[PDB]
Amino acid sequence: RLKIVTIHQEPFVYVKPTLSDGTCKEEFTVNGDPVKKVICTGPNDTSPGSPRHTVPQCCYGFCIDLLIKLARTMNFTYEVHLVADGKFGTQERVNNSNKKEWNGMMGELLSGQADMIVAPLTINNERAQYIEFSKPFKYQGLTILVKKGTRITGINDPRLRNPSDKFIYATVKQSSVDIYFRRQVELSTMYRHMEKHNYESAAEAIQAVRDNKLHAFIWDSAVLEFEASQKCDLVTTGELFFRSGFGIGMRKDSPWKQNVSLSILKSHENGFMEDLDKTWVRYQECDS
Ligand SMILES: N[C@H](CNC(=O)C1=[SH]c2c(Br)ccc(F)c2C1)C(=O)O
Repeated sequence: RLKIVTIHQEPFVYVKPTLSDGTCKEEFTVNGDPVKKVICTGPNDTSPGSPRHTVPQCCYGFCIDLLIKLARTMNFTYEVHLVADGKFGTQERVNNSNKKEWNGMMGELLSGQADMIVAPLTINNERAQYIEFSKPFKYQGLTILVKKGTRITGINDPRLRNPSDKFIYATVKQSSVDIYFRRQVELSTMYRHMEKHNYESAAEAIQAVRDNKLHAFIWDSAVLEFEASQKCDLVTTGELFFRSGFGIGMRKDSPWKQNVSLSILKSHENGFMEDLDKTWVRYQECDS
C-alpha cells in the first residue's frame, strides 16, 4: 500500500476540511459528474503562531484524478498525505553543517515517508540526480503573475534586472524556481532581491499580488494561468526561460517507474489528459 505524498496547489490539488462527520462535501464537475475526493492527512493550520495539527482532509483536482487512474490501471492501493513542511523540495545544508538533505516532497520520498510524489512537481537534473521521474504528465513553463494592467517584457525587464522596493517580486521558498535563480550567475541581482521576499506557499504569494503587497510572482504557468483565468483582477505576463514538465516522482530504480510512464503515455494518446484539462484547467470564466 503506497504512501502517496502531495501538496496543496490548485487546480492540481485542492485541500478542504472534512465535514463534521469525517466525509467530504458532495460536489459535481462542470460536466455534472461527481468530484472524486480522497482523504489526505496533513497540517491544517500553517498560519505562524498558531499550533499545527495533522488531520484528515479532503483532496481532489487534476493530480488526484490522475492518481486514481494510476491506482486503477496498475492495480495498487494507496494512502495520501500532504508534505509535512509544506514544500516542493530543494537540497539544503542541514543543522548548520556541511551535510545536505532534501526538504519537501523530495526529502519525504528519499526518507521513505513517501513512496511516490503525485503533484505538480517540476522535472529537472538537480532532482533527477536523487530520484526518478515519470515522463511528463503535463508540459508547461515559468511565467509571472501580476495585477491586471501590468506587463513585463520578460527576463530583461528593467524592473527585474535593476530592482527597487517600488516593484517587488518573489517566488516560493524551497521550490526549483528559487534554486534556478540562486544558481544562475547572470541572475544574482534578481536572486538577492527575491531572497528577501519569498513566500512559504503559492497561495500566499498569490494573495499578496491581489492585495498589492507583492507586485510580481514568478511561478508555474500551469498554476498561474489557471489562477489568472479564474481571478479577473490577475493576469500572467512573460515566458521566462525554457519549457518544463510535471512528473510523478519515485525513488531511483523503483519497480513502479516503467508502468507509471506507460500509464501517462496512454493518457496523452487517448484524450484523458485533455479531459482532465477540460475539468480542472479551462472550463469557465473568472469568478474569484
Ligand atoms: N512545480 C514547483 C515549482 N516549479 C519550479 O520550481 C520550476 S523552475 C522552472 C524553470 Br527554471 C523553467 C521552467 C519551469 F517550468 C520551471 C518550474 C516545483 O516542482 O518546485
